Amino acid sequence: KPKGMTSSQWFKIQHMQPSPQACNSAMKNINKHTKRCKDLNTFLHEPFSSVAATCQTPKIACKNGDKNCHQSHGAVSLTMCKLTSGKHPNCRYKEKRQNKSYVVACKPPQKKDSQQFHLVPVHLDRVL
Ligand SMILES: Nc1ncnc2c1ncn2[C@@H]1O[C@H](COP(=O)(O)O)[C@@H](O)[C@H]1O
Repeated sequence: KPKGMTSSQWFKIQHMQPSPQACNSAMKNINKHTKRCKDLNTFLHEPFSSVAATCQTPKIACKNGDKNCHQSHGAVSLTMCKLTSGKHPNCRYKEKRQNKSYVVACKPPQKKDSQQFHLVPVHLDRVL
């Protein structure tokens, strides 16, 4: 993740998009912090409080075996942004808008986090 960023702010910047936006504009806020074009990225069309609430679901196993994953109560509007062409930072994307559930790994916020929910998302483990 970018150096100096809190885990949940990187999560916010990569997966929080309540107001849907075109992939090719939105992906620039991600790739300005990366060295190569991100190949696949999912934007969740929900505010941060409702993903924070997902962290209050029962603990489930993440893909990597951790036990801090949480599934959403239901499906939400979301956009997948798959890379198709370009050399970084001129990344070009094709979009796919679906309605699906998701799974997030959560932990307590850090001291610098502006929204102190008792558990915040820090990675998107799945799109079911
Ligand atoms: N099950 C999945 N299906 C599709 N994309 C996924 C899945 N799990 C993770 N990703 C992608 O991996 C990234 C996870 O971000 P992070 O949790 O910050 O490492 C997201 O940008 C998603 O696009």
